[PDB]
Amino acid sequence: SLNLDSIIGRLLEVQGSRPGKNVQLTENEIRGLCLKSREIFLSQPILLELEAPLKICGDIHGQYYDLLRLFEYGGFPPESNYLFLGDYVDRGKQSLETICLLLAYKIKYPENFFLLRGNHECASINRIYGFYDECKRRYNIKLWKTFTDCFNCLPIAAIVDEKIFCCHGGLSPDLQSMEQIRRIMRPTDVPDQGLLCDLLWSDPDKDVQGWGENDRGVSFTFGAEVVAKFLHKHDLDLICRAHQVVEDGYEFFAKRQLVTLFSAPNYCGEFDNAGAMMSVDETLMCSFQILKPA
Ligand SMILES: CO[C@@H]([C@H](O)CC(=O)[C@@H](C)[C@@H](O)CC[C@@H](C)[C@@H]1O[C@]2(CC[C@@H](C)[C@H](CC[C@H](C)C(C)=O)O2)CC[C@@H]1C)[C@H](OC(=O)C[C@@H](O)/C(C(=O)O)=C(\C)C(=O)O)C(C)C
Ligand SMILES: [Cl-]
Ligand SMILES: [Mn+2]
Ligand SMILES: [Mn+2]
Ligand code: NA
Repeated sequence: SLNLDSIIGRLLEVQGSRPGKNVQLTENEIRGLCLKSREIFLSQPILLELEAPLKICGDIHGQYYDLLRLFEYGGFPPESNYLFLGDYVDRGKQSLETICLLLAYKIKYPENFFLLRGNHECASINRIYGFYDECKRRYNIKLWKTFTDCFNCLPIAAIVDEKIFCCHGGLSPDLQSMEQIRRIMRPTDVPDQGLLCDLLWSDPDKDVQGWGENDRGVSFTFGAEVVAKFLHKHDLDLICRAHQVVEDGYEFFAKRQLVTLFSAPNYCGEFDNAGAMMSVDETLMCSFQILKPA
């Protein structure tokens, strides 16, 4: 019923247009993308087990033309495998185009293209920070709820070749075993506290020893020894996460045991940050492709 290639073609047609040109799919098409992608997300584990090589991207926040640039630089799917770390919607001008292209690629290439849940893939949050408004304006609120129902099924973490632990936010003081992640049932909203919350919301902090209060009003901060201890315990080499705007598009932490990726340059039109995508080669060596600030 869904003609994905037509949908993808229309989404990609605006490459080279005046940045800001909309792609307006039909309501029925977007419903289809939500429903089919939801089924795929539920059919795959909540803790993904992935293989290198792959490209890893952080926050997009509706910067659709920047998403197109990342694909231009990195290779359009399936030329490279992709893992996105969440925060597809809110803040930017073109969340709808952003999420529809991502969902279309998930349906087309479900074993080579992966999306994790960010703290913005949550009705409570995207009600406030732009996506609800974008949906109401360009479609209707019933379609917004369709998006929500899909977001509630996204996986929440990935491990690349048993060595790179990936999530949107960060560690949790409740995370003792990986089985705890695997046990989480879907669909689910993001709770106000606990493991799932923390994976989507926590931040590393150079000035915290152990676990600290998070100025976001949700979850915690964690220090370098929390990272060191976690990697040692679980025989991991790297934590890869997103969630925080960083000036270079990527930023290492805890003697390079953690990296933050943020893929939306000139974030919100308010920052002068680069956006970065991390290229992980066959041996897990990391390099970067970067959208420099304007
Ligand atoms: C100013 O506060 C920070 C951010 O700008 C804004 C945020 O982090 C917000 C998303 C966050 O504070 C909103 C939380 C708020 C909705 C919550 O609201 C409550 C009440 C309403 C309820 C529906 C909600 C449910 C929370 C629960 C976890 C769910 C279901 O999501 O809980 C209570 C607890 C909490 C205050 C700021 O963070 C940054 O600057 C990082 C940057 O990357 C960023 C970002 O949001 O990540 C920016 C610049 C941005 O876009 O604001 C940092 C200095 C602490
Ligand atoms: Cl610490
Ligand atoms: Mn986030
Ligand atoms: Mn974000
Ligand atoms: Na791909």
